[PDB]
Amino acid sequence: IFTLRPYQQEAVDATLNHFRRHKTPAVIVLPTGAGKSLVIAELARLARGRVLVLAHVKELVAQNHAKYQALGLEADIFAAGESHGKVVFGSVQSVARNLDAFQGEFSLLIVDECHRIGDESQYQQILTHLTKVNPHLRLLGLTATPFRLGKGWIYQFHYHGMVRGDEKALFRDCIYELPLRYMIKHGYLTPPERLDMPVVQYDFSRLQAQSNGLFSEADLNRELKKQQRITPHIISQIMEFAATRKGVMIFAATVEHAKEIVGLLPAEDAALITGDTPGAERDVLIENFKAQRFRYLVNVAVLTTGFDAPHVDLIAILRPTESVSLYQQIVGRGLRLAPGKTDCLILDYAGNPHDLYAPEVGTPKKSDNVPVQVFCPACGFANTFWGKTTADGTLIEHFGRRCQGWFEDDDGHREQCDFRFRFKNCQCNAENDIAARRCCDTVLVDPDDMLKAALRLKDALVLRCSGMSLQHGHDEKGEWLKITYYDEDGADVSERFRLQTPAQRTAFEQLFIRPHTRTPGIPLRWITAADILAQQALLRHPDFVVARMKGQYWQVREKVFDYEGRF
Ligand SMILES: [Zn+2]
Repeated sequence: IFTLRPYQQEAVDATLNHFRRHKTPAVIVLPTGAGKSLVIAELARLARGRVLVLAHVKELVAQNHAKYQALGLEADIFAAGESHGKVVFGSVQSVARNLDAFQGEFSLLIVDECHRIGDESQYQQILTHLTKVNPHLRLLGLTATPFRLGKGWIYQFHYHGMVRGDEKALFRDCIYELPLRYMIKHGYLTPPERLDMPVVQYDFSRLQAQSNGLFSEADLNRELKKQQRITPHIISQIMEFAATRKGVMIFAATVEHAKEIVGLLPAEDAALITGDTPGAERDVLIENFKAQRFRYLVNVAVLTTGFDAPHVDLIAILRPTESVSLYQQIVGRGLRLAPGKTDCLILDYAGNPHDLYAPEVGTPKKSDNVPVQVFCPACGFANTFWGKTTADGTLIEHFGRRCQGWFEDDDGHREQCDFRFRFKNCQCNAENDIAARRCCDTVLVDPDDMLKAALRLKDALVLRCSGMSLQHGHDEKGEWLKITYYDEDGADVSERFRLQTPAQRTAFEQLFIRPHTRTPGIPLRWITAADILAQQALLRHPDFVVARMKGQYWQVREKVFDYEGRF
C-alpha cells in the first residue's frame, strides 16, 4: 500500500520477526525525525486488531496523529479535544481515563518516546487493562534516547550482541537501531555544521562528576559565577549568528543560568522553558515557537522537548555534555528536514568534544578517558570501555571489567559472556558478595573487613600503597624479579618472582602481570625481567598491600586493586 524507505522496511521486518518468535517487549532506536509514520502505518496494515500508539506528551501525540493522517490515512486521537480506523493515537493521561473506549482487539501497542516510561501509574493502568483484554498484546518501543547517565539503559540485549541494561531493564530487547551517521550520510536528516574556531569559551574542566556521572546544579552554578563576565560575550556572538537563521535553541546549564541567558537577549525575541513551567504557558510558547514568532528558545533540562521544530537551524550548547549520548541528542534536535534548510549550525560554548558519531560506553567517565575498543580473549566480541590511548593510538590503560557480548544457543538459552577483565578469586566480579562457584557458594569477604582484620593483628602490616619499584637479578637457577611496595610515608614490603622455568613464568603471569596490568586482555610481551622493567607504565600498583611475618621479614599475602571503600 505504501512505499517504504529501506530503513523503514527493516524496522518493520525486525518488529514482525521478533514478535513472530517472542512475546516480550522490544524497543527500536531511530533518531529524531526518522519518519515513524510509515513504520506505524505498515505494522498497522498488517495488524489483526487495532494498534495503539501511545505517548506521555500531548504535543507528540498530536504530531504523530498529524504525520500519520497526512499519509492519506485515518486515525483517532485522545488528548484534550471520530472513527476507529485501525490506528489510535493517545496520550497516557487521556487513555487512562477512557479505557471503556479501548476494549476491542488491540494487537500492538507502540510507545513513542518510551524512555519516558521510567520518569508513573496512569501508564501502568493502561497496560494492565490492555493486557487483561489482550493477553498476547505485543509492545514495541520507540526512542532516540535509550540511555541517560543517571538512569542507565531502557533495554537489556542489543541485537548486535552487546548487553546494555541489566535484568531490571524495561525492554528485554532492542531489535533495530537507526544510526545518526546513516541518516546524515543519506540526506535523511539535515547535515550538521559545527564551527570549529569560536570566540571565548567556558572552562568547566574543574568540576567534579558525581556518582551518577552527572554534575550538580550547585556545582554548575558556583563555577558559572566565576565565568559570568564571559556570558554576554557568548550571547552577543549567538545574536550575530542568528541574523541569517530562523530559529535558535540555547541549551543552558541550570535554571538560574537560563534566566541569565534570557536576560541578555532581545526581550521576547527569546523564551524560556524550565522543568517547572505551567503547561498553559509552555504550550503557548510551543505554538509561538513552531511558528517563528520568537528567535531564541532557552532550555535547561533538555530531553524535555518536542519543540524539535523543523525550522530550527542554530543549536547553542552552553553546558558540558556528560555523555556523548546527551551531545547527540541535543544536536539532533535541529537536524529535521525543512524546506530551504541546507545545514544546522552547532555552537558549543563549553569544552565539549566533537564526534556526533561516538560510541556510547554506557557508564560514567577520570575526565580524560576516551572510548577504547578491547577484544574479548574468550568470545572475540569488540568491547567499548573507558580508556587512555597513547598519542600514536594504542592502549595505555582501559577500565572495563567484563565482556559485554551475549549469545543464544540451540535451545533458546541466552547468556552473557563470562570473561572477566578484572576478577577476584579462584573469578567472580570485583564486586561479588557470594561466589557463583568458588572460594563453592561461599560468602566473599569485603576488602574493608579484611583490611580491618589485618589491622587487628599487630603481626600483620598494612600499607596504603602509593607506588612500587622493580629490580631484577640472577643466580645459578635463573633470573628473578623483585617488586617493592611502599607507603607515602616510608614503609617497605617486597615480593620476588623467579622467571627462569616455564612454570615460574606462568606463575608470574597469573599472579603479577594479570593483576598489575593496566590493559587486561591485551598480553604484556616480555622475554626477561628487563622487558618488564621497561614496561612498568603498563603496570599499576595495588591500592593496599597486606603483609604478614614469615620469620623476620615481611611477606606479602594480599593486594587490593580497584578499591571502593572508606578504609
Ligand atoms: Zn566475551
